[PDB]
Amino acid sequence: FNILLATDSYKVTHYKQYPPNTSKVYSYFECREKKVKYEETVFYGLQYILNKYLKGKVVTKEKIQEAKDVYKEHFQDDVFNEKGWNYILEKYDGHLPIEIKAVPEGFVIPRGNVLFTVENTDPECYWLTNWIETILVQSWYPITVATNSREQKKILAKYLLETSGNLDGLEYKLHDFGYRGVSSQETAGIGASAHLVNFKGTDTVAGLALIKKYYGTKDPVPGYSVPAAEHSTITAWGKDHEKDAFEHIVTQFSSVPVSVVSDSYDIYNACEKIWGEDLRHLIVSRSTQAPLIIRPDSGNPLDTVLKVLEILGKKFPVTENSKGYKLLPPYLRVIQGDGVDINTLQEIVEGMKQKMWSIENIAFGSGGGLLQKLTRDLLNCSFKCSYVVTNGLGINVFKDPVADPNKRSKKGRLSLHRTPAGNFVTLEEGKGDLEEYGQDLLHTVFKNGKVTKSYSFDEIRKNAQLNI
Amino acid sequence: FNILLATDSYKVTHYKQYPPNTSKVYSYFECREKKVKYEETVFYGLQYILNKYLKGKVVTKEKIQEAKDVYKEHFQDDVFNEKGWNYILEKYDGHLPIEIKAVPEGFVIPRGNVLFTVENTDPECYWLTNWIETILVQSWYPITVATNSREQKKILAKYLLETSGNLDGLEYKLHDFGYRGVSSQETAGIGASAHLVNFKGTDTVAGLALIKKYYGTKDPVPGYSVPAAEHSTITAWGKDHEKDAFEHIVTQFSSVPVSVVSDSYDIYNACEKIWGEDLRHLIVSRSTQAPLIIRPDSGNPLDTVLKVLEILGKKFPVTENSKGYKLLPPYLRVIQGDGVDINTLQEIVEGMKQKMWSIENIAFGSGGGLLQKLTRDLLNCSFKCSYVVTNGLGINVFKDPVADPNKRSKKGRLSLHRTPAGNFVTLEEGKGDLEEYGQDLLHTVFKNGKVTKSYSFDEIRKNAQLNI
Ligand SMILES: O=C(O)c1ccc[n+]([C@@H]2O[C@H](COP(=O)([O-])O)[C@@H](O)[C@H]2O)c1
Ligand SMILES: O=C(O)c1ccc[n+]([C@@H]2O[C@H](COP(=O)([O-])O)[C@@H](O)[C@H]2O)c1
Ligand SMILES: [Cl-]
Ligand SMILES: [Cl-]
Repeated sequence: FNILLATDSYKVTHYKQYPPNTSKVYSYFECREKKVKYEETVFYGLQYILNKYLKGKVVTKEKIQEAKDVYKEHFQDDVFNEKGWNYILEKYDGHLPIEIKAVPEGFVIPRGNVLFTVENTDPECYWLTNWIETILVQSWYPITVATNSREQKKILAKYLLETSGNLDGLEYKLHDFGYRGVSSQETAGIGASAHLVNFKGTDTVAGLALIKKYYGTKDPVPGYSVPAAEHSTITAWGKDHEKDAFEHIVTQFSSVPVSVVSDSYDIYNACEKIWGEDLRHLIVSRSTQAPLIIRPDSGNPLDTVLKVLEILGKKFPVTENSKGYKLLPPYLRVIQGDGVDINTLQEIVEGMKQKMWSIENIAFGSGGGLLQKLTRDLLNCSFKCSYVVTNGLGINVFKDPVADPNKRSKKGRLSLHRTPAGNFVTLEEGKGDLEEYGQDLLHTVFKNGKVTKSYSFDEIRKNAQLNI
Repeated sequence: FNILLATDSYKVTHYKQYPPNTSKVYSYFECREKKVKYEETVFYGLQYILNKYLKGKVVTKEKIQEAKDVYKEHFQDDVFNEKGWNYILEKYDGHLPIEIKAVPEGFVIPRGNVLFTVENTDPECYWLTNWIETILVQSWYPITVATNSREQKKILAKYLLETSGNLDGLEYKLHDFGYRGVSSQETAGIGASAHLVNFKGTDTVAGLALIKKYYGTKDPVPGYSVPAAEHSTITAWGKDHEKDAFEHIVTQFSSVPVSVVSDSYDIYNACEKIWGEDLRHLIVSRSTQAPLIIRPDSGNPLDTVLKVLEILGKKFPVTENSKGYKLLPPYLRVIQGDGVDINTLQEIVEGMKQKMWSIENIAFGSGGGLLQKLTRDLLNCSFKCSYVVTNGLGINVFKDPVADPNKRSKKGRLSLHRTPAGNFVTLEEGKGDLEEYGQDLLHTVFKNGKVTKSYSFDEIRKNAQLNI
């Protein structure tokens, strides 16, 4: 990895564009307001970026020469700031003279607030603040995964509490199926780690090693899975032998939970005749700690869940819980793992509630909806210069495009505070210095090539908890 | 990287679910037909995956032990196939006994056709075929980027040819702005490389080194950029000094093209009064090889482009080209880099055509729309087992879910052929062996830990050309 080649091309040319006599460039990141509405965001992911990409000796003579050679051909011109990068090499042994202050990871902050700020610590490196905008703005992705996952946890929490009276099992109710559906191995790990801020069930193994290496947990692992079938392990038996596949798999996994995809040919037949009759004797014998989890994987998601439950409720003994909602026997559950995103999740649990089914009966799996079907504009994650020093005077700078007030940016030196009512406010124009609003909640997390404050994954999970 | 830890968790448990005495599992990848329709796909990106993740000694003693320890805790049980992985280590020095056949990279193939196949070459490793599904299915991402980019090139080619009579400059008409808007550094490189299959303009630097390392070009680099401003380099001068910023930047870059974002405060004032009056003498003096490129970045994309052009056409000498379309002087161009995706791209060029503006006048930048706002379900990229051998007998296998005939999969051993009319057909059930359709177009690209056939980036670009 070469940080000199990890920026937007045009940023290579910006050192010639700032005002002369500029000694400081100060920039901030927010999830900009736009006036499920995503009113508050989980701040998560910067610590990964700091350690993987920004800390330590990130400049070498070889990296300078490599960048110089690439850019000469890429621009067909000599515009690369070799002098400025060699300065950092010789002066700071290749450590970035940058200070980053950030809200603690896991903090849940309303839209439109400063979440981190970046500035250069040496006047010669005024150009460096926005060089690393591109790498830092990629924090949008773990922020947005963690936020969208938590918003799904809010939906699940509400309907589970309403239909059952408690939140038992909530942390396993949204399973990460997204490994194949994301754009890269690296995205898999980052996105899966952001989901585990809120939940404990994952098949995206990549997230485990990321958390261990960059954040840490008291527990051996941050997330868990169960054995489960795929269409290959069912269909390989032949169409006429689906029952034999089911019987073999539940017997191989007789003492742990086992998920069995049941829609290879006819999900409703599988539920009513194969599970509900031919193999019923292998299901009602199972432990409460080792249920069969029937997995549909096609059709209209709500219609299929509802029909599957109706089928199973006629072949297995249903109870009515203390809230009036129907409950399958404890050895039998369902996981809907197709078509799940935050919108269909809500439709399904509302539809179950209207048909008097407890959310205890169901868990969800989500892949592309959870980790890939997300963009930087969902929360308007954005990085802008708000303050410069030129000729020794600080000036508050901003954009304010005539045709879109939503893209107006903040002015001056910024700080994040609690309000008297316990909410959040970002103070602009250095007004945090007046000390009317208590302590700035941004802390220095990076300075001159060293990570200066770190959070464990356990702390992040605590910070990101739901009120309830 | 540890490929033992680079699969969906549940696949760790599948070796215990296949039929006993299974010696062969054979699977295939397609962009499934679903009933911009995306009727044909660019096959690109498998060679990256083969070289970075699958080739060579990918199993070691340490990797087996690492995976054993992680899965013990992740499943809270001993289901990991330590013996099977030890077999590969001991028998093949950690090389995967897998054979992959694939259509040549860059090939443009209609939906619903086999693009690559995977099978084990040792009967003990029947479970390995679908272990590596997860990593191989991530090829959906370079396929989809390349396809969606090529579809945008088709739109630009149509309207450029109608409004100018040629395709001059086509390969620079859609510039990759997506580095900050993707989910990771790895995704940035893969996605930018996929865009460079069709175009030459990019600010996602990460794409260059990926191509150099994994594909290769005769030219020094596969893509190019120009100097350009951002809001920080304009607003740092102060709101009242926007003119001074503009003058400085165009004078710093007097003899190469320079793009200057012009909407910090009022795009229309910047065009009409700052560029169109105050600084006009610095624009009309510029060379045809070094235009000013004015960049709006906010507002309704079509409305803003049309109003910017109308303004500029009243302040600068417009000609009428041989097709009857209006054309700015050669020292002045526009780039629309906000809100561009395949849908708005079409809207803008059609709206320009209706107002008699040549597409010569404009280029587009696209970031999230080009590299991030894409999912595996756009082309229904999918990997399924179609053939197994069990007790020495091959059987053709498939899924066929009752509620969604679109998820029906192909049966048996597959091959890809030219039809008598020169189209493509996928033959199922081993019928390619009949030789009624000539030779299979798939080539073995990986066998027993080695890449056996490969393509330069130059060949890929040739294969992906538009008909025109
Ligand atoms: O069942 C599992 O343990 C499992 C783990 C990973 C993926 N899957 C399946 O993979 C598919 C991913 O699709 P998607 O659209 O959510 O990206 C979906 O059918 C899931 O049920 C299933
Ligand atoms: O002008 C450039 O060279 C340039 C290079 C990289 C990114 N950008 C800008 O960054 C923004 C990317 O936003 P998006 O939503 O397309 O991902 C958009 O306003 C672009 O104009 C601009
Ligand atoms: Cl599956
Ligand atoms: Cl910009």
